[PDB]
Amino acid sequence: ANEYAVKTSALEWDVTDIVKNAIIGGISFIPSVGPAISFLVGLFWPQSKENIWEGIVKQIERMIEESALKTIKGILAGDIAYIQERMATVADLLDKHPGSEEARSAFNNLAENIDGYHKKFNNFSDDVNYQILPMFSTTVMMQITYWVAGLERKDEIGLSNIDIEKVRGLIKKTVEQANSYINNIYDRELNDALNNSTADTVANNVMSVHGHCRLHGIEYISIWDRLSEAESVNNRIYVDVLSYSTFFDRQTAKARIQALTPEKDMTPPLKPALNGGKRRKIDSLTGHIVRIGGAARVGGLTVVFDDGSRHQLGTISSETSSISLNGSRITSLEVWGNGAVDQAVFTLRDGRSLSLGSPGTSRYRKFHVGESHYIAGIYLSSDYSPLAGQAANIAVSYQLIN
Repeated sequence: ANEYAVKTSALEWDVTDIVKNAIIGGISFIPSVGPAISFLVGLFWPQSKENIWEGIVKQIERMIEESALKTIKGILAGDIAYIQERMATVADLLDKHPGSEEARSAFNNLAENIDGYHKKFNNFSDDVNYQILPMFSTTVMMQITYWVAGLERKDEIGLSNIDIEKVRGLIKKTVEQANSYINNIYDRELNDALNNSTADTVANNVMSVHGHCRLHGIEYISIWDRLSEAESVNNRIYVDVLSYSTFFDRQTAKARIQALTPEKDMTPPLKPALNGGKRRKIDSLTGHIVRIGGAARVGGLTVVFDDGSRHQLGTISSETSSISLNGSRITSLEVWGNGAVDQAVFTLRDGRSLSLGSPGTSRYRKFHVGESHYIAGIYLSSDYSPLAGQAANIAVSYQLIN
Protein backbone atom coordinates (compact mmCIF):
# COMPACT_ATOMS: atom_id res chain seq x y z
CA ALA A 1 0.00 0.00 0.00
CA ASN A 2 2.02 2.94 1.33
CA GLU A 3 4.81 2.10 3.83
CA TYR A 4 7.89 1.39 1.75
CA ALA A 5 9.64 -1.98 2.03
CA VAL A 6 12.90 -2.90 0.31
CA LYS A 7 12.23 -5.23 -2.61
CA THR A 8 15.80 -6.43 -3.28
CA SER A 9 18.72 -8.13 -1.52
CA ALA A 10 19.65 -6.96 1.97
CA LEU A 11 23.34 -7.21 0.99
CA GLU A 12 25.19 -6.04 -2.11
CA TRP A 13 26.26 -8.49 -4.81
CA ASP A 14 27.35 -8.55 -8.44
CA VAL A 15 27.30 -11.56 -10.76
CA THR A 16 28.30 -9.43 -13.78
CA ASP A 17 31.45 -7.97 -12.18
CA ILE A 18 33.79 -10.20 -14.21
CA VAL A 19 32.14 -8.89 -17.38
CA LYS A 20 32.38 -5.25 -16.29
CA ASN A 21 36.05 -5.58 -15.33
CA ALA A 22 37.07 -7.15 -18.65
CA ILE A 23 35.14 -4.49 -20.59
CA ILE A 24 36.59 -1.45 -18.80
CA GLY A 25 40.07 -2.94 -19.25
CA GLY A 26 39.64 -3.25 -23.01
CA ILE A 27 40.64 -6.00 -25.42
CA SER A 28 43.42 -4.29 -27.36
CA PHE A 29 45.28 -7.63 -27.15
CA ILE A 30 42.66 -9.22 -29.45
CA PRO A 31 43.18 -7.87 -33.00
CA SER A 32 40.94 -10.30 -34.89
CA VAL A 33 37.16 -9.99 -34.81
CA GLY A 34 36.56 -13.75 -34.57
CA PRO A 35 38.52 -14.11 -31.33
CA ALA A 36 37.01 -10.81 -30.17
CA ILE A 37 33.46 -12.14 -30.52
CA SER A 38 34.51 -15.44 -28.93
CA PHE A 39 36.02 -13.50 -26.03
CA LEU A 40 32.65 -11.82 -25.50
CA VAL A 41 30.91 -15.22 -25.57
CA GLY A 42 33.30 -16.40 -22.85
CA LEU A 43 32.23 -13.49 -20.63
CA PHE A 44 28.44 -13.91 -20.77
CA TRP A 45 28.33 -17.71 -21.26
CA PRO A 46 31.46 -18.90 -19.42
CA GLN A 47 32.63 -22.35 -20.45
CA SER A 48 31.47 -25.27 -18.28
CA LYS A 49 29.55 -22.88 -16.01
CA GLU A 50 26.16 -21.24 -15.74
CA ASN A 51 25.73 -18.12 -17.83
CA ILE A 52 25.41 -14.68 -16.26
CA TRP A 53 21.61 -14.59 -16.54
CA GLU A 54 21.28 -17.91 -14.71
CA GLY A 55 23.75 -16.68 -12.09
CA ILE A 56 21.65 -13.58 -11.47
CA VAL A 57 18.48 -15.69 -11.17
CA LYS A 58 20.09 -17.91 -8.53
CA GLN A 59 20.84 -14.79 -6.46
CA ILE A 60 17.41 -13.12 -6.62
CA GLU A 61 14.87 -15.89 -7.26
CA ARG A 62 13.88 -16.19 -3.59
CA MET A 63 12.35 -12.69 -3.85
CA ILE A 64 10.66 -13.03 -7.27
CA GLU A 65 6.95 -13.86 -7.41
CA GLU A 66 6.46 -17.36 -8.75
CA SER A 67 4.54 -16.65 -11.96
CA ALA A 68 7.04 -13.96 -12.97
CA LEU A 69 9.97 -16.24 -12.10
CA LYS A 70 8.62 -19.03 -14.32
CA THR A 71 8.39 -16.61 -17.25
CA ILE A 72 11.95 -15.40 -16.61
CA LYS A 73 13.35 -18.93 -16.50
CA GLY A 74 11.56 -19.72 -19.75
CA ILE A 75 13.27 -16.77 -21.44
CA LEU A 76 16.67 -18.02 -20.30
CA ALA A 77 15.88 -21.57 -21.43
CA GLY A 78 14.99 -20.48 -24.96
CA ASP A 79 15.99 -17.03 -26.19
CA ILE A 80 19.20 -16.73 -24.17
CA ALA A 81 20.23 -20.26 -25.14
CA TYR A 82 19.73 -19.51 -28.85
CA ILE A 83 22.02 -16.46 -28.71
CA GLN A 84 24.89 -18.39 -27.14
CA GLU A 85 24.84 -20.94 -29.96
CA ARG A 86 24.41 -18.30 -32.68
CA MET A 87 27.09 -15.94 -31.34
CA ALA A 88 29.50 -18.85 -30.94
CA THR A 89 28.73 -19.78 -34.56
CA VAL A 90 29.28 -16.19 -35.73
CA ALA A 91 32.58 -16.06 -33.82
CA ASP A 92 33.80 -19.26 -35.46
CA LEU A 93 32.83 -18.19 -38.99
CA LEU A 94 34.63 -14.87 -38.52
CA ASP A 95 37.64 -16.79 -37.19
CA LYS A 96 37.82 -19.27 -40.08
CA HIS A 97 36.80 -16.90 -42.91
CA PRO A 98 37.37 -13.30 -41.78
CA GLY A 99 36.33 -11.43 -44.94
CA SER A 100 33.80 -13.83 -46.46
CA GLU A 101 30.18 -13.03 -47.22
CA GLU A 102 29.13 -16.09 -45.20
CA ALA A 103 30.68 -14.71 -42.01
CA ARG A 104 29.50 -11.14 -42.63
CA SER A 105 25.91 -12.26 -43.28
CA ALA A 106 25.94 -14.25 -40.03
CA PHE A 107 27.21 -11.23 -38.09
CA ASN A 108 24.67 -8.82 -39.60
CA ASN A 109 21.81 -11.29 -39.14
CA LEU A 110 22.71 -11.87 -35.49
CA ALA A 111 23.20 -8.12 -35.07
CA GLU A 112 19.60 -7.62 -36.20
CA ASN A 113 18.14 -10.46 -34.12
CA ILE A 114 19.56 -9.30 -30.78
CA ASP A 115 17.85 -5.92 -31.27
CA GLY A 116 15.37 -5.64 -28.41
CA TYR A 117 16.36 -8.53 -26.13
CA HIS A 118 16.78 -6.00 -23.32
CA LYS A 119 13.03 -5.34 -23.48
CA LYS A 120 12.44 -8.98 -22.49
CA PHE A 121 13.62 -7.99 -18.99
CA ASN A 122 11.55 -4.84 -18.48
CA ASN A 123 8.17 -6.18 -19.69
CA PHE A 124 6.89 -7.16 -16.23
CA SER A 125 5.24 -5.34 -13.35
CA ASP A 126 7.06 -2.28 -12.04
CA ASP A 127 8.28 -4.22 -8.99
CA VAL A 128 9.59 -7.22 -10.94
CA ASN A 129 11.21 -4.84 -13.44
CA TYR A 130 13.05 -3.16 -10.57
CA GLN A 131 14.17 -6.49 -9.08
CA ILE A 132 15.59 -7.85 -12.35
CA LEU A 133 17.41 -4.61 -13.25
CA PRO A 134 20.78 -6.47 -13.30
CA MET A 135 19.23 -8.83 -15.86
CA PHE A 136 18.20 -5.90 -18.07
CA SER A 137 21.59 -4.18 -17.78
CA THR A 138 23.46 -7.41 -18.49
CA THR A 139 21.42 -7.92 -21.66
CA VAL A 140 22.12 -4.34 -22.78
CA MET A 141 25.86 -4.83 -22.27
CA MET A 142 25.77 -8.04 -24.32
CA GLN A 143 24.08 -6.13 -27.14
CA ILE A 144 26.40 -3.11 -27.09
CA THR A 145 29.63 -5.10 -26.79
CA TYR A 146 28.70 -7.34 -29.72
CA TRP A 147 27.64 -4.44 -31.96
CA VAL A 148 30.59 -2.20 -31.08
CA ALA A 149 33.19 -4.98 -31.37
CA GLY A 150 32.05 -5.71 -34.92
CA LEU A 151 31.68 -2.03 -35.80
CA GLU A 152 35.20 -1.30 -34.55
CA ARG A 153 36.51 -4.08 -36.82
CA LYS A 154 34.26 -3.23 -39.77
CA ASP A 155 37.18 -3.43 -42.22
CA GLU A 156 37.99 -7.03 -41.28
CA ILE A 157 34.33 -8.03 -41.52
CA GLY A 158 33.88 -6.11 -44.76
CA LEU A 159 30.74 -4.28 -43.65
CA SER A 160 29.05 -2.08 -46.23
CA ASN A 161 28.03 1.49 -45.45
CA ILE A 162 24.43 0.30 -45.08
CA ASP A 163 25.53 -2.36 -42.58
CA ILE A 164 27.66 0.19 -40.70
CA GLU A 165 24.85 2.73 -40.39
CA LYS A 166 22.37 0.06 -39.27
CA VAL A 167 24.61 -1.16 -36.45
CA ARG A 168 25.23 2.45 -35.41
CA GLY A 169 21.52 3.19 -35.16
CA LEU A 170 21.03 0.06 -33.07
CA ILE A 171 23.77 1.11 -30.64
CA LYS A 172 22.43 4.67 -30.36
CA LYS A 173 18.78 3.68 -29.95
CA THR A 174 19.58 0.95 -27.41
CA VAL A 175 21.82 3.16 -25.25
CA GLU A 176 19.19 5.91 -25.19
CA GLN A 177 16.42 3.44 -24.30
CA ALA A 178 18.45 1.83 -21.51
CA ASN A 179 19.61 5.13 -20.00
CA SER A 180 16.04 6.45 -20.11
CA TYR A 181 14.61 3.27 -18.59
CA ILE A 182 17.18 2.82 -15.80
CA ASN A 183 16.96 6.47 -14.75
CA ASN A 184 13.15 6.31 -14.83
CA ILE A 185 12.82 3.34 -12.48
CA TYR A 186 15.67 4.69 -10.32
CA ASP A 187 13.96 8.07 -9.88
CA ARG A 188 10.57 6.49 -9.12
CA GLU A 189 11.88 3.98 -6.58
CA LEU A 190 14.05 6.57 -4.82
CA ASN A 191 11.11 8.96 -4.45
CA ASP A 192 8.96 6.11 -3.11
CA ALA A 193 11.58 5.15 -0.51
CA LEU A 194 12.23 8.79 0.43
CA ASN A 195 8.64 9.87 1.15
CA ASN A 196 6.84 6.62 2.04
CA SER A 197 9.26 5.20 4.62
CA THR A 198 9.02 5.66 8.36
CA ALA A 199 11.61 7.67 10.26
CA ASP A 200 13.13 4.42 11.57
CA THR A 201 13.55 2.84 8.11
CA VAL A 202 14.12 5.71 5.65
CA ALA A 203 17.94 5.72 5.89
CA ASN A 204 18.48 2.10 4.87
CA ASN A 205 15.52 2.14 2.46
CA VAL A 206 17.08 5.04 0.54
CA MET A 207 20.64 3.69 0.63
CA SER A 208 19.32 0.33 -0.59
CA VAL A 209 17.78 1.98 -3.66
CA HIS A 210 21.02 3.87 -4.33
CA GLY A 211 23.03 0.66 -4.08
CA HIS A 212 20.76 -1.43 -6.30
CA CYS A 213 20.29 1.15 -9.04
CA ARG A 214 23.88 2.41 -9.17
CA LEU A 215 25.61 -0.98 -8.95
CA HIS A 216 23.20 -2.64 -11.40
CA GLY A 217 22.36 0.39 -13.56
CA ILE A 218 24.20 3.71 -13.33
CA GLU A 219 27.69 2.19 -13.43
CA TYR A 220 26.56 0.10 -16.41
CA ILE A 221 25.55 3.33 -18.18
CA SER A 222 28.99 4.83 -17.54
CA ILE A 223 30.52 1.86 -19.38
CA TRP A 224 28.37 1.59 -22.50
CA ASP A 225 28.18 5.38 -22.77
CA ARG A 226 31.94 5.38 -23.35
CA LEU A 227 31.65 2.34 -25.62
CA SER A 228 29.12 4.01 -27.93
CA GLU A 229 31.00 7.32 -28.06
CA ALA A 230 34.37 5.77 -28.91
CA GLU A 231 32.85 2.93 -31.00
CA SER A 232 35.60 0.79 -29.51
CA VAL A 233 36.08 -1.96 -26.95
CA ASN A 234 39.87 -1.48 -26.94
CA ASN A 235 40.10 1.47 -24.53
CA ARG A 236 40.76 1.55 -20.80
CA ILE A 237 37.63 3.04 -19.20
CA TYR A 238 37.56 4.68 -15.78
CA VAL A 239 34.23 4.45 -13.93
CA ASP A 240 33.79 7.12 -11.25
CA VAL A 241 30.25 6.04 -10.32
CA LEU A 242 29.82 4.92 -6.71
CA SER A 243 27.27 2.47 -5.35
CA TYR A 244 26.37 2.24 -1.69
CA SER A 245 25.57 -0.15 1.14
CA THR A 246 23.06 0.14 3.95
CA PHE A 247 23.93 1.07 7.53
CA PHE A 248 24.76 -1.66 10.06
CA ASP A 249 23.32 -2.04 12.51
CA ARG A 250 21.34 0.87 13.99
CA GLN A 251 20.07 3.80 11.94
CA THR A 252 20.67 7.18 13.60
CA ALA A 253 20.07 10.84 12.80
CA LYS A 254 23.62 11.24 11.47
CA ALA A 255 23.07 8.24 9.20
CA ARG A 256 19.77 9.73 8.03
CA ILE A 257 21.48 13.02 7.16
CA GLN A 258 23.86 11.13 4.87
CA ALA A 259 21.19 8.90 3.33
CA LEU A 260 18.79 11.78 2.66
CA THR A 261 21.49 13.82 0.92
CA PRO A 262 21.12 13.65 -2.88
CA GLU A 263 23.79 11.33 -4.24
CA LYS A 264 25.26 14.09 -6.44
CA ASP A 265 25.84 16.22 -3.31
CA MET A 266 27.22 13.54 -0.99
CA THR A 267 30.48 14.47 0.72
CA PRO A 268 33.58 12.67 2.01
CA PRO A 269 34.29 10.46 3.81
CA LEU A 270 31.26 8.43 2.66
CA LYS A 271 31.68 9.58 -0.97
CA PRO A 272 35.29 10.27 -2.04
CA ALA A 273 35.82 13.49 -3.94
CA LEU A 274 36.79 13.72 -7.61
CA ASN A 275 40.25 14.93 -8.61
CA GLY A 276 41.49 14.96 -12.20
CA GLY A 277 38.67 12.62 -13.16
CA LYS A 278 39.75 10.09 -10.51
CA ARG A 279 38.10 9.32 -7.19
CA ARG A 280 40.52 10.10 -4.37
CA LYS A 281 42.00 7.11 -2.55
CA ILE A 282 41.97 6.52 1.19
CA ASP A 283 45.43 7.21 2.61
CA SER A 284 45.05 5.81 6.14
CA LEU A 285 42.49 4.70 8.71
CA THR A 286 42.62 5.23 12.48
CA GLY A 287 40.20 3.22 14.59
CA HIS A 288 39.17 4.51 18.02
CA ILE A 289 38.41 1.83 20.62
CA VAL A 290 36.04 2.31 23.56
CA ARG A 291 35.68 -0.03 26.53
CA ILE A 292 32.12 -1.18 27.22
CA GLY A 293 32.12 -3.21 30.42
CA GLY A 294 35.83 -3.93 29.97
CA ALA A 295 35.47 -5.23 26.40
CA ALA A 296 37.01 -3.53 23.36
CA ARG A 297 34.43 -2.05 20.99
CA VAL A 298 34.54 0.28 18.00
CA GLY A 299 33.97 3.87 19.08
CA GLY A 300 35.15 6.01 16.18
CA LEU A 301 37.12 6.11 12.94
CA THR A 302 39.47 8.63 11.32
CA VAL A 303 39.59 8.54 7.51
CA VAL A 304 42.41 10.40 5.75
CA PHE A 305 42.39 10.70 1.96
CA ASP A 306 45.34 11.08 -0.41
CA ASP A 307 44.96 14.88 -0.30
CA GLY A 308 45.56 14.94 3.46
CA SER A 309 41.94 15.79 4.26
CA ARG A 310 40.97 14.26 7.62
CA HIS A 311 37.47 13.11 8.60
CA GLN A 312 36.67 12.18 12.20
CA LEU A 313 33.72 9.81 12.62
CA GLY A 314 32.23 8.78 15.93
CA THR A 315 33.97 8.95 19.29
CA ILE A 316 37.53 10.14 19.90
CA SER A 317 39.47 7.72 22.10
CA SER A 318 43.00 7.42 23.47
CA GLU A 319 43.18 3.75 22.41
CA THR A 320 43.86 3.73 18.67
CA SER A 321 45.26 1.42 16.01
CA SER A 322 45.92 2.58 12.46
CA ILE A 323 47.00 1.33 9.05
CA SER A 324 48.53 3.06 6.04
CA LEU A 325 46.93 1.85 2.83
CA ASN A 326 50.08 2.72 0.82
CA GLY A 327 48.00 2.93 -2.36
CA SER A 328 46.30 -0.43 -1.80
CA ARG A 329 42.50 -0.58 -1.85
CA ILE A 330 40.02 -1.92 0.68
CA THR A 331 38.56 -5.15 -0.65
CA SER A 332 36.24 -6.02 2.25
CA LEU A 333 34.90 -4.74 5.55
CA GLU A 334 33.55 -7.21 8.11
CA VAL A 335 31.53 -6.07 11.11
CA TRP A 336 30.16 -7.90 14.15
CA GLY A 337 27.38 -6.35 16.19
CA ASN A 338 23.75 -6.35 17.36
CA GLY A 339 22.38 -2.82 17.54
CA ALA A 340 25.94 -1.44 17.45
CA VAL A 341 29.38 -1.96 15.91
CA ASP A 342 31.31 -4.33 18.19
CA GLN A 343 34.19 -5.19 15.84
CA ALA A 344 35.22 -4.05 12.35
CA VAL A 345 37.88 -5.61 10.13
CA PHE A 346 39.20 -3.79 7.05
CA THR A 347 40.99 -6.07 4.59
CA LEU A 348 43.26 -4.59 1.91
CA ARG A 349 44.08 -5.98 -1.53
CA ASP A 350 47.78 -6.32 -0.65
CA GLY A 351 46.93 -8.85 2.10
CA ARG A 352 47.12 -6.60 5.17
CA SER A 353 44.19 -6.03 7.51
CA LEU A 354 43.17 -3.75 10.38
CA SER A 355 41.01 -5.23 13.14
CA LEU A 356 39.22 -2.97 15.64
CA GLY A 357 37.24 -3.97 18.70
CA SER A 358 36.07 -7.46 19.63
CA PRO A 359 32.83 -9.36 18.94
CA GLY A 360 30.07 -9.32 21.53
CA THR A 361 27.79 -11.39 19.27
CA SER A 362 27.78 -13.77 16.34
CA ARG A 363 25.64 -11.33 14.32
CA TYR A 364 27.77 -10.51 11.30
CA ARG A 365 27.64 -8.56 8.06
CA LYS A 366 30.15 -8.49 5.21
CA PHE A 367 30.63 -5.46 2.94
CA HIS A 368 32.08 -7.09 -0.19
CA VAL A 369 30.74 -7.01 -3.74
CA GLY A 370 33.38 -9.00 -5.63
CA GLU A 371 36.95 -9.00 -6.90
CA SER A 372 36.62 -5.79 -8.97
CA HIS A 373 34.65 -3.56 -6.56
CA TYR A 374 36.48 -1.78 -3.75
CA ILE A 375 35.33 0.15 -0.69
CA ALA A 376 36.05 3.75 -1.69
CA GLY A 377 34.37 5.56 1.22
CA ILE A 378 33.21 4.91 4.77
CA TYR A 379 30.72 6.52 7.13
CA LEU A 380 30.24 5.82 10.83
CA SER A 381 28.33 7.50 13.65
CA SER A 382 27.86 7.15 17.40
CA ASP A 383 24.95 9.58 17.95
CA TYR A 384 22.97 7.20 20.17
CA SER A 385 23.47 8.00 23.85
CA PRO A 386 22.37 4.56 25.23
CA LEU A 387 25.49 3.17 23.51
CA ALA A 388 27.64 5.56 25.60
CA GLY A 389 30.14 6.37 22.85
CA GLN A 390 30.17 3.04 21.02
CA ALA A 391 29.60 3.27 17.28
CA ALA A 392 25.99 2.59 16.31
CA ASN A 393 26.33 2.13 12.56
CA ILE A 394 28.77 1.94 9.66
CA ALA A 395 28.32 2.04 5.89
CA VAL A 396 30.56 2.11 2.83
CA SER A 397 30.57 3.06 -0.84
CA TYR A 398 31.84 0.75 -3.59
CA GLN A 399 33.63 1.62 -6.82
CA LEU A 400 34.33 -0.58 -9.84
CA ILE A 401 38.08 -0.44 -10.53
CA ASN A 402 40.22 -2.34 -13.04
